[PDB]
Amino acid sequence: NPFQFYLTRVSGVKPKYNSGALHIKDILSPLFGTLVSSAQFNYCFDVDWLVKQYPPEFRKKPILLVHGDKREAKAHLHAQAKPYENISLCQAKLDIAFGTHHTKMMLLLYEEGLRVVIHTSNLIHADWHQKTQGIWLSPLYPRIADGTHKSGESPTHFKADLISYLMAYNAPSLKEWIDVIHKHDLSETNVYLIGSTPGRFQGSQKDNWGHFRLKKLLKDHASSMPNAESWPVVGQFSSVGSLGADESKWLCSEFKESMLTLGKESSSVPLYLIYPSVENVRTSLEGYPAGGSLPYSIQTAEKQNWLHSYFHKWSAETSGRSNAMPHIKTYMRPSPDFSKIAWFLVTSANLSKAAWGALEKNGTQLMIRSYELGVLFLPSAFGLDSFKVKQKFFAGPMATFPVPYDLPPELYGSKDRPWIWNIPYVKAPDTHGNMWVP
Ligand SMILES: O=C(O)c1ccc(Nc2c(-c3ccccc3O)nc3cnccn23)cc1C(=O)O
Repeated sequence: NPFQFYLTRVSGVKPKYNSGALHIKDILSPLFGTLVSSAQFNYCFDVDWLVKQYPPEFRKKPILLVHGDKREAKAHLHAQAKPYENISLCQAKLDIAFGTHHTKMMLLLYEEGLRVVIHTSNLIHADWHQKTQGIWLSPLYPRIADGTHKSGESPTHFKADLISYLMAYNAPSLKEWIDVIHKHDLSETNVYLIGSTPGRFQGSQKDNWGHFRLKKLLKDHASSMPNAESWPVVGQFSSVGSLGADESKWLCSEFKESMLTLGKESSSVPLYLIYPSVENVRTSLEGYPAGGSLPYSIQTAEKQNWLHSYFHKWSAETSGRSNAMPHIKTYMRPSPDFSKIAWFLVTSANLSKAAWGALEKNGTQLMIRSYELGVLFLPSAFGLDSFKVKQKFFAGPMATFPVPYDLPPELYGSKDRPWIWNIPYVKAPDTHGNMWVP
């Protein structure tokens, strides 16, 4: 495979389903590089746990935690890290109300080079235990020789785009990492970066972030095919924001419109949304506590019952993970028979205006509340016109893309309900014998 797309290890599935999966201990192993320092971008951290995931010989190397916590949450994180003198912290500014620093990324500086890891897991035990999570591993980027002047840039512009993402923080600890990235050769990168940063973007900047960034890349680097209107859009996520009183407000007017873009020329496109039902969660490896990581509140849900007619169950027989609840987020464009895909995106961004952006100011300004980061796989970046879908995720013409859940997605049954995390479920017990009482 050229894609370097991995799932995290799941405790409790047969070895066959973990063969090519990665635990965080695998990612940080000396086999991947001799660690000099690291930056851990994330939402939630268990610092004691995190340090134990580094190899013993690397546990005193400098670590930067990039987070968005404020006030007492910020104080708690500093208290977690204070026992570790090698750990520094960077508070990402969140100057727009109700924003989150969701981005999950590792910058790993080695003696041998630099690696970038963009993934979907929080840095806590439960996120790497029994969940379906996604990982993209960059190649080992070599250092550019002192005195040599070359861009180190890839055909996908990844090096400049990653620096641009980091520059948006306006943070001194991250300017240090920008300077590290400048000194390395990222030309082998074959994915496109898709980030969200908080702000209000107009004019040139409109295309830099969020769903307008995705749209711009699909216009510039994908081709429209005949019968493109029959190629569905699939979105798959672990949390749902307030989308409005009907699908015209945002979901099918600007979000779907960006997602269905192909090529440079000017909808009945089917939209499948994958989100765990109550039954998915109940029968999961974790049981109802998996629902603590599927934050969809009843206050949000009751305002948009129309949305749930788009919901499809989580099913992942292809990767042995139907009972490993998803915290990965993915978006993709399959063919009408789901045998090919026009592109695939793995990201931290959930189905929310905060993550993807919402147009303001009579369509002239894209407002984003949160930090998000993902990578986009485009056939053109691999010399292909489409990706064939890999039949079994861990099975074995390595130019087939490993989609980690089953296609076609299966619609909710009439008795199914979306997982809503702050109401009780006391009618049937979970895999550990318990009910759910918030
Ligand atoms: O991706 C995801 O599914 C995800 C979703 C939400 C999230 N944070 C969060 C929480 C929250 C509070 C306490 C325990 C868990 C929680 O989720 N409450 C809110 C309210 N509004 C915005 C964000 N909120 C973080 C992530 C993530 O994993 O980064």
